[PDB]
Amino acid sequence: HMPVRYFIMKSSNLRNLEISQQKGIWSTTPSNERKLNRAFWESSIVYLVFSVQGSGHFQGFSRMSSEIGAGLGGVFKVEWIRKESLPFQFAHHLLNPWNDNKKVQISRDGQELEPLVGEQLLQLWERLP
Repeated sequence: HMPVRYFIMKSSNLRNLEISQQKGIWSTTPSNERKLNRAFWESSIVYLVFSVQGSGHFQGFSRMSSEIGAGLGGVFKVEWIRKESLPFQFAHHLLNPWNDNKKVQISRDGQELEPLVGEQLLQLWERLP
């Protein structure tokens, strides 16, 4: 099995993203829930890169740290690694071959990143003050 897997998480608003960064939880659509549960069980690390739609930024990335279970439906534990915002221009050069070689910023919720492209994306956060 792949040791590390990378997924794009897309949020509709900044408010819920910042609550996630404080509380260490998230939830996604039921379309993604079984894909993510199996990546959690099969891989050593599941990385989740977050972006609010229409924000022009990635608002950080986390590790998936529990399975997915109204009433906080589908909530699961996340461990935030970097919370700083990364502008899209810094990642313009990264295309995802698993999504027709479109830019990683162009992504529906739950899109998986090819692992070598994912790691280049996470390393971009070392370029931030």
